[PDB]
Amino acid sequence: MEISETNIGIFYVSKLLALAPYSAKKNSKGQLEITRSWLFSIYSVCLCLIMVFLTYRGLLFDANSNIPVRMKSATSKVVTASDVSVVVLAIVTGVYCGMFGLRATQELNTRLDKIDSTLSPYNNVKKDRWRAYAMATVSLIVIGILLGLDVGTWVRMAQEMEDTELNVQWYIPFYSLYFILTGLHINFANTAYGLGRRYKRLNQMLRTSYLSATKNKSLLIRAMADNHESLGKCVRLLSRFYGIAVLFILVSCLLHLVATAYFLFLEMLNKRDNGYVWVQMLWIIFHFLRLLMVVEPCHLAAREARKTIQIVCEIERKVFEPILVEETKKFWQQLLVDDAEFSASGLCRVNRTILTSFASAIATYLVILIQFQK
Amino acid sequence: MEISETNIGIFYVSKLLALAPYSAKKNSKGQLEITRSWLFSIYSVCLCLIMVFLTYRGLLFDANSNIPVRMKSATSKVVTASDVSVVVLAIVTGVYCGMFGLRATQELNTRLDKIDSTLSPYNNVKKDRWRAYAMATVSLIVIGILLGLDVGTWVRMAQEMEDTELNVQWYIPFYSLYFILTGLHINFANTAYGLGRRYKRLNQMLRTSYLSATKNKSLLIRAMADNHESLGKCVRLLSRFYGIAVLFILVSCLLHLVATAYFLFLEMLNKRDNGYVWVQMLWIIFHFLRLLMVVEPCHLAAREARKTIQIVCEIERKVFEPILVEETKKFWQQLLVDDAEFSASGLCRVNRTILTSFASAIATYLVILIQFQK
Amino acid sequence: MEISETNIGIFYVSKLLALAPYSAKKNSKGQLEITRSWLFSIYSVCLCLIMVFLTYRGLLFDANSNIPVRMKSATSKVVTASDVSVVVLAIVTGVYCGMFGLRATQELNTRLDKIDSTLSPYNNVKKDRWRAYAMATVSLIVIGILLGLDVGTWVRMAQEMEDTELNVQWYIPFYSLYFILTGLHINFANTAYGLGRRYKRLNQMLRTSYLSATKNKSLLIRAMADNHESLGKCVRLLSRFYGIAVLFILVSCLLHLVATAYFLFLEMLNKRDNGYVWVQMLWIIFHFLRLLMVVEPCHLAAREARKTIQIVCEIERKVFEPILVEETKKFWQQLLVDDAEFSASGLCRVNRTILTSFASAIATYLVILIQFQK
Amino acid sequence: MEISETNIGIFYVSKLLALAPYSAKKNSKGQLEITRSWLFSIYSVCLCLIMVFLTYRGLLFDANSNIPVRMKSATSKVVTASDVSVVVLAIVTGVYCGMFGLRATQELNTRLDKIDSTLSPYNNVKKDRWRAYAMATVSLIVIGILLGLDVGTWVRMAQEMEDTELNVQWYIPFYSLYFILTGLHINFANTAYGLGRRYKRLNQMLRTSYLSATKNKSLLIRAMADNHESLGKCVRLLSRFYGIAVLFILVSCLLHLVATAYFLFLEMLNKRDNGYVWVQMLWIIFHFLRLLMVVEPCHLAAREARKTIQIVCEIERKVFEPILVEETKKFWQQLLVDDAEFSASGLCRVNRTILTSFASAIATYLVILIQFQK
Repeated sequence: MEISETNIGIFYVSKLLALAPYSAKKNSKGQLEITRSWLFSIYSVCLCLIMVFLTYRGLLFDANSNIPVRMKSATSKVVTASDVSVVVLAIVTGVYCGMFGLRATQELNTRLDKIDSTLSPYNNVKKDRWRAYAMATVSLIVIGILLGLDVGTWVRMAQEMEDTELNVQWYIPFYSLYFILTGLHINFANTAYGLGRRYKRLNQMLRTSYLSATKNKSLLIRAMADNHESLGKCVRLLSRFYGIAVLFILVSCLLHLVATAYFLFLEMLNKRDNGYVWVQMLWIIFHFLRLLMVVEPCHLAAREARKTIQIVCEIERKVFEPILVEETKKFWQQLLVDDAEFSASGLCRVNRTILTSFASAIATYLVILIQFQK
Repeated sequence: MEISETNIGIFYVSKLLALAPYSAKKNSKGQLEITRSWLFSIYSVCLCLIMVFLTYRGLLFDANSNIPVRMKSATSKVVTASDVSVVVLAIVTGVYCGMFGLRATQELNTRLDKIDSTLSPYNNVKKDRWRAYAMATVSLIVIGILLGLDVGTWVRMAQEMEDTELNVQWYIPFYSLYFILTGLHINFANTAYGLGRRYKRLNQMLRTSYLSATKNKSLLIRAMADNHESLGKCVRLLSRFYGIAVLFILVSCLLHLVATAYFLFLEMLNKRDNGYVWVQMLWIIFHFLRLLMVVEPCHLAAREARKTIQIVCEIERKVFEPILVEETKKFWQQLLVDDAEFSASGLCRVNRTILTSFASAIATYLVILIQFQK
Repeated sequence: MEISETNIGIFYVSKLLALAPYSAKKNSKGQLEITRSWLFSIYSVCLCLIMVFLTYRGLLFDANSNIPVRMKSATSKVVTASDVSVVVLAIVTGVYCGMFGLRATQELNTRLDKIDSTLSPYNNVKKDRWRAYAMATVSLIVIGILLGLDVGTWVRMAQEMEDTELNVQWYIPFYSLYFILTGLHINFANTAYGLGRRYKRLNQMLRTSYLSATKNKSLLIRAMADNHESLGKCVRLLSRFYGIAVLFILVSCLLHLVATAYFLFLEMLNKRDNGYVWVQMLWIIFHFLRLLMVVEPCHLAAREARKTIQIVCEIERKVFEPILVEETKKFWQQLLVDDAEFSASGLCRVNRTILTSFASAIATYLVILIQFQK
Repeated sequence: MEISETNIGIFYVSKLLALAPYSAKKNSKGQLEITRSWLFSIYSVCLCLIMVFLTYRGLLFDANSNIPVRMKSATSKVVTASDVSVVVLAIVTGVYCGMFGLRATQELNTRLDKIDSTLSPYNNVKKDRWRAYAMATVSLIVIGILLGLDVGTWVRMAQEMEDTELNVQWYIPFYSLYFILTGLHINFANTAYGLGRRYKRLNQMLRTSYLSATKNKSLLIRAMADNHESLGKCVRLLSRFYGIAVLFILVSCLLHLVATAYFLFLEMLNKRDNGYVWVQMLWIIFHFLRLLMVVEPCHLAAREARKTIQIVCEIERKVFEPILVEETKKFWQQLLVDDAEFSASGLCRVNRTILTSFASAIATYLVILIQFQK
């Protein structure tokens, strides 16, 4: 993942949420270096293990209690256990990916520094820092308000329907796991959006340099080809770093969307208190936004990477210089055999098409379920 | 979208249906220009908002009425609300796409003028105008008769089963929204069919120029390559202009097809009045024709664009001139890395394959639903 | 479709089954020519219309009879009507494709003659004639015995459970339509297998000419490239000729497989007479064999066409002659941008993958249906 | 399949499990040769036929017994018969593939020897032998303990719920068929992993030779291209050898996963003895491990084969030698048109994506089934 000064605070968040057991330090001549932090690695492992144990322990006491409010019937038990276990699995996979991703992180950061060295005019450090910090703050604030509203509505329903603080305490670890999941989403989205921005800047450089002395252009094209290859390598590195984590995040999004939609439709049919309906609608919106935060950056990066070949062809059709058109032909040959789609550890390609697939499931699972009640 | 004299009347229809908030005016030396029309933009926004509010208000009064004829039971309420809301969503998305699509429209029209300047022998202005006007008139006439028949059968059923004009008045806005949807279909089909026709004309020029003095052919091949690239850019521009609108139109087609088929099968099982059966069959035919009007032009354009590479290869195998065969090799290289499939904002590729997918859903959703009644 | 002497009898069968309204006649200097036969065209149209009317009339009298044996309950009526109508639709589509496919047939036959002129050593006229006639005879014999067994078991069940010859007479037209469908399958399989055989012969020529004086090889490679392009054009011509017919044939295969499997499982659960079980098993085998007869030739042709590029690359790596390696490079360039997959009028690609898709449906439709009985 | 000294013992296992009716013998000057073993071929055919007959006979006596413990109800009969028949089908297909795969085996082994002759520095004979023998021993030990545990829990349940040794004897042949299936998995995994290892070694050679006198490098690149083509041919040979067997193995994995998950959920709902729950969980883990053992090697080989083009491009961008860059261009041209994905006899491509598809089924089949109980 990306560790840059412009979004250094992001890294700190990832370090505080048991997802970045690393330490970043400038050396003498610039050059931030990322090394393993044994203290923070131990802290992250212990925190993840303790929190998973705590949430499962709370679930087990809720099931083995003389008055349950969320376990209750067998189907409710199964749904709640599946949801909690899916979140737990996503959290554990993210912590594991951050645990053994030191070498990939250093390689990606070195490649990103090398790439950003060339694209000096298009840096926009202030704008990128502002956007990244705004995204992180917005996501954290939204998840905080949503967790507060959920706990408030749950305590309200348990109070109207008397020994509820114990259940709330048992269920707090689930909410902290949701916080960690939000942090994981923030980290992955930041890295993928950085890759997409660098691809867009490369395309803009290629467009400006030729649509709007020959040796400067020759090594410019050479550096552009090198940067495109390095960006492809960075995409592959991010895939290796976060593939299984993103796969389990997508599984979590699908499961939560289906379960929340089914519960919302059932509650609307039963015509119960509207506050739970608003809470469920907010949860649906949050899950859809999570799915978008995962899918959109990968699709944007893949689309921006594939456009470079058209600009290269247009450049080729507007060159009367032989060594530089030879370099352009080499660039076109390199781009023809190239991929930049983020792969969830090979199981699927992460782009907007995933959304369609999810719909094709979310509808089907609903059609079997929604009308089975009646 | 396309704004040309040959189908200028089409644009007027799109302007009258709150879908084209633009003004087209010739300047001095030919050259139609498209500019933003503030009056018509405000009119379109106000009309869309007022009509959506009116149809939802009619639905809400129908639900909160002492005698409902379309809301009634909970499942009927859900089906009717989903259908109306889907049409509303498609209408709103189309109006939004036309609202903020000024720059794309001007770019597409300038590119189309540049392309059509080269293909002077193959213009067929009278034929294209006749076909476009016939398509628009046929679609409007069909939707008018269908809406009249639907309102007639609904008023007949409500009269035989007494205070019905109020419900008809409440439901008129739904029919006007259907009119706007038909206009949106007409506009998109016109643009996509124009792109397909231009691709076919380019292919015919390439076939005729070589299957049936060398510098004329050299710049002819250069202009053909430029026109093919510009047509690809126009396809991408149309995708950017109408992607989300086409996606929601496809969702509308699928939902309406499934709902109408289910209702028709249920009515046939109940063996009720046959007039409603004929009305439902007409609605099914109309929805299928809408789906075809969306899918067929995109598939035709994609197929016609992909054929150019075969003609280019055949030309390459029949050339003994070195600079022009070099140009032909450049054309082949450009065509090899090229796409022209219309994408519904990246979620799916719009071609005839979509039909198959729809069947794979329409059957499944029916199998779960049709036999669940018995 | 293919009209050659080696399988001329096949054409006669297609002429007798209202599928080939053409007349083939040698001219003076060899050169069979295919022309429109007005008498046979009128005969085919009248026979198809009369037979469709007869089968639907028999179905309608069976439904409106005081004792039905196949209509009976509403679900049985729906299943029988859907099956009969699907067969009718496939028959009508095949007759329509043969009705307006004169120009495609002549073009395909001329291209096939031109191709076969080059591949003189690999002709095997006796072997191809024997195989084609054996396939046609086997298919006709199998369908005859299956229809006889089905009518025998139906008359036996109606006799044990008395005025049955009337129902048998009403249902005979369905069996004649099955005969026409078998003829359509034979025709399509013959054409596709001929295309695949020609592709294989081209590949064998390419392998033998180089793995086992230079101008002979140069024009040999030129003729091989021309023949490959012509074979691709022939595949596209067959697609244009039989796309919608093959699509409806595949729909028929899927529907019949699902319905027969469901009926067989229901009968086995009810533990009724075993003779109907054997008849249903034979029908399942026949439907699977029909699906294979449609899918396998297209997949074989597509696989054999795609292999040529590997042989061309191997030839390129073993050539020290400059004009002929230039020709080989042109051949490789032509093969790189090329497709030969049979497309069912653009809706789907016909290959073995279709089988998988069918399973993914046949299982699902069964899971919803088989366990719904219990 | 692969017959090498490093894993010669593996072959012996495949010979003892009626899957490798061959005999491997060194000739005078090295060069192991594989010939048909008539004695072992007859033994394999007889053993497979006798074992299939024995397991079906045991099933039939269990069904026609005055006290059944696994047939019982109709749905239990159907599930057990389908599972046993699926295992039988996989076993028969594997034995048939090994029966008529002599020529493919010799061709693959000769090609593998030719390839391994070039990659002399990267041999790791001890490591490969250790890994292969460890994999075989681990798989056999796991299946042995699982079969023992299953028979123990079945005899325990039948004893607590008395004439059980007869049923255990009737069901032993099913367990021996499971042993044969495990052997088939071991053989296929060994061959595919060998292909993947050779691809990885080729990539490592290409990386080392250039990232870290010119004629040596020229014939080195030539030999690398030859080895890559031969590895592709070996992948195609393995596909031809084991396609239908792998397809039926995948069908077996899907069916067993779905059935075991459904039975486990039903048992957990019924809250019966936990020992059967642990046994079912172990069976689920084993089926998932089988599916991984089939899918992972093919995906790894396909991924390692596709990476060579990037290394070739990087080499091309770092060469100032004209004949060798010409050879590199030829290598790039060969790699551009090339595939190495294992195909299950054309029906599907075997990679990690299959897993996703399986989930998309396993969920759906469960959603229809799991909640239908309640």
